[PDB]
Amino acid sequence: TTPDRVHEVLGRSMLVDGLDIVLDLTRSGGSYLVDAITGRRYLDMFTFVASSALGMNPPALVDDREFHAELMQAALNKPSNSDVYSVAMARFVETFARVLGDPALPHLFFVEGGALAVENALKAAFDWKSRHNQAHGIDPALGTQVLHLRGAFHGRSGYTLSLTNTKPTITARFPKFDWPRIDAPYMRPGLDEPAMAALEAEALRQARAAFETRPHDIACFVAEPIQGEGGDRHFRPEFFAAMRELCDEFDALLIFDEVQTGCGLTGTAWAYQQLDVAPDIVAFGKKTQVCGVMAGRRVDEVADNVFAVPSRLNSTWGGNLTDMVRARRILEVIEAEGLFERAVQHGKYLRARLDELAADFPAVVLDPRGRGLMCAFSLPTTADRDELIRQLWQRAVIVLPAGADTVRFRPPLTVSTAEIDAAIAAVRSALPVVT
Amino acid sequence: TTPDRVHEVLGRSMLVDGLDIVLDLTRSGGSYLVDAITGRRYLDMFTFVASSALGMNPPALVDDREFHAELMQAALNKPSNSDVYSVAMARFVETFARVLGDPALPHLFFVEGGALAVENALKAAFDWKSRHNQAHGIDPALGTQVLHLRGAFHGRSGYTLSLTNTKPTITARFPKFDWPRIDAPYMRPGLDEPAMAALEAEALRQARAAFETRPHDIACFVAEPIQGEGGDRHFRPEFFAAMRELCDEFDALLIFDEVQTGCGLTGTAWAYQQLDVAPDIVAFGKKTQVCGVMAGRRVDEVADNVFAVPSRLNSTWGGNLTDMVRARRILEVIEAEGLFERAVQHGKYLRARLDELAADFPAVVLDPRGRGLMCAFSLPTTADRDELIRQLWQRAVIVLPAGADTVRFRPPLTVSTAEIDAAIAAVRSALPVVT
Ligand SMILES: *Cc1c(COP(=O)(O)O)cnc(C)c1O
Ligand SMILES: *Cc1c(COP(=O)(O)O)cnc(C)c1O
Repeated sequence: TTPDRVHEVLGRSMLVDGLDIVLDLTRSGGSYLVDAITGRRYLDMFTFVASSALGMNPPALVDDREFHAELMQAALNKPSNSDVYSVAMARFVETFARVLGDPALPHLFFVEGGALAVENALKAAFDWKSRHNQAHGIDPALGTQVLHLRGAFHGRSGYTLSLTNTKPTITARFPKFDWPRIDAPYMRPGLDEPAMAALEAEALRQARAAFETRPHDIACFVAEPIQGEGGDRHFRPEFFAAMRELCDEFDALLIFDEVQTGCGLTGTAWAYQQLDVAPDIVAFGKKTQVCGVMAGRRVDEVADNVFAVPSRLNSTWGGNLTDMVRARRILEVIEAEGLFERAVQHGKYLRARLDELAADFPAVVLDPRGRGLMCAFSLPTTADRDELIRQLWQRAVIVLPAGADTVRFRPPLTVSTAEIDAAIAAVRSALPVVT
Repeated sequence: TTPDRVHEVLGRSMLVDGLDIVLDLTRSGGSYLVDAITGRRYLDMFTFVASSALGMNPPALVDDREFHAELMQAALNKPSNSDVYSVAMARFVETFARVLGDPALPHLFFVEGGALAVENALKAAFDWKSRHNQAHGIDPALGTQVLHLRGAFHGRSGYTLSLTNTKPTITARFPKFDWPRIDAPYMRPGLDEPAMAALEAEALRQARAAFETRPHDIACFVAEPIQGEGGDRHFRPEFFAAMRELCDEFDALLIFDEVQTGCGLTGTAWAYQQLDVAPDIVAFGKKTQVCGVMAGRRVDEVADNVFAVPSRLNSTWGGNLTDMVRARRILEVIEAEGLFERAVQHGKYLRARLDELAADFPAVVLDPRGRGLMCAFSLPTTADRDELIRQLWQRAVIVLPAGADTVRFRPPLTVSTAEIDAAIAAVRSALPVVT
């Protein structure tokens, strides 16, 4: 079948609501997607929903003939890594630990899919709480609830549907656990230190109330360090530091969902490293290709936890071996080329341009914000936001919406300042048209 | 790192409870795994937990230089197939529909992981029931329960943990929905037609009672056509035909979990094709590499079902593109070489040898059984079963346990009769030692 027949062929079997283009797998590269139908190049600030660290066909991978052989060996088959170990697997695991590891979180577990990474973090917590309860004369049937935020997105699986609360479309008509949900005290424009502190105190009150009215039954608090799908909502470190203390007071684990923030986007391996809060468990995915959890801190206080006892966590494959081999090469590039530091510097650049945009269009470009390359701004109404996205598409720039009124930038870690300038130039061209 | 250091490297980060070997990715082939440490060849009746249709490094894939180029193009990157379409993707989808498709089940949806394939089938059903309820003046809050079997294994995710009930280790201390569970009327040795009919009638009574006491609230019945992890338990077609009628009487969907039975193992594309029962939805995975659902029949009666309305089902990647390209080549081999028919004929061979074994060891080899290459027998006690597996391992034959006392065979579709003879020869050698 031919590029111009792709949408037709797929439309016989599936709902085809994606992009108008057909991806050219060979000619795409770096910060550009190529439409196989026209040959038009599209500037990529979307990166497969932030799941591509280096963009398409990175030179370091494409030109590495030794790596080609290793990738081909992995790609021909699909072993169950749960049961059957390989050198390819071990090299990925040791490089993951070296580049992204945290000495407090030594337990690694891999799985296909970001929602399942979050679920395995939850399962670790439910088990830990029940066993901790038991060891202290509390009923082991207690420890089954998850404290979480309004505006959270943690995935579309059985447990994470009880947590995710962004668009009603995602969760409607699906059975859910009644788990406690608190307000998200995110930073907003024109709130001073004491105004922020008061917003945080209210969420903290709600959190405490949940712990006190469901005694011994809350296993964990889970959060995104920056809420992505909910609208690039950033939180002060003070808020998470307070939650860290409150979790310890009630013997509950703190879990960060770094599926979107992780692997260098904010300028450090993990966003939590910049907030100075130590989680007990971190769920990761997207840019890591293989998904999973890192666990430690208080997890180790329960000797028969899910990382110590066989068959408590599992899947058939234990992650995709091809993804492991690709991720390990990507991690080596990140380490070798200092890409976390590049994210810091280019992230400062992108943010400075967004501040400039806000200065030039004060009633239109609202709340420019970001940490590293994870940047966004908002529009007055959702109609303006939707129109801006259409205008950018017409100009061959791909960006994603978030929430009711946000436009988010998700460039690759390898983005150049000229590429950022081109994205900003397109936004400047489009804005007078939307107003 | 070196083959002899693999277990050491992994043991720093993970629980290492898998096989003693290190898989040689290059030298393994067909029905043999090669240990990279010793060079010892292992006869493979395990196939990555039945997830390998052709075994390792099939010649048709390894020798196909055009396919190498296509696989490499897919393997270098990992697009979000949910949003971004490719020729590689469309070719997989059209070949999937051609080789495994059912004209009554035209809606296809793909995802990474077998538990999530089952979950998306459940989500389709919950949505369908709620919308069907609504369209008939019933409260749309109703339609949230799943009728299922004792001994079922449907995965380890948030919804499937409420269904799976084999070993307590899998489900203990994890929150669950209270969903109705009925006895499984599987075939057992020394039960005649009327004895079987009476067992089935009792499960059918329990099913009816569930529908009557939870009115409008059961969205679906889900079953494995042959229960795998629970012990290779086979059901008469009569039982599923009765369940099909009862589902229609109470406006509930029938879903088969073919993750283990599917893609030719029983001798047809799907096990349900041999039971003459039409499901509304089928979940697939393992051998298909990419997982997902096929849906149709009554699903289409609700016009705004989950396959017709954007954003009701989703994941970031929409399945792994590398898996799609590999699966499409595997499907082409199956079709070209008549592998379903080969499974029928070699399955008859394997079963005949197991009958012979039962004749020679009547108090030890119990209940030889199978459909196609999906075959098993049981031992008197779990200690005998565990010992037989150890004895086979010592003889370089890999098989899997199931349930309390079952040994299961999961050979590749390409297994030869000489390879089956070698497996049977090892069982014959080991048996006197276990007795
Ligand atoms: C991407 C996303 C997930 C879900 O990951 P999938 O691979 O789509 O299931 C979970 N949490 C966050 C914060 C996400 O961005
Ligand atoms: C393999 C299995 C699953 C779970 O699939 P995973 O990929 O391990 O999540 C679901 N149902 C059945 C019948 C299975 O055999």
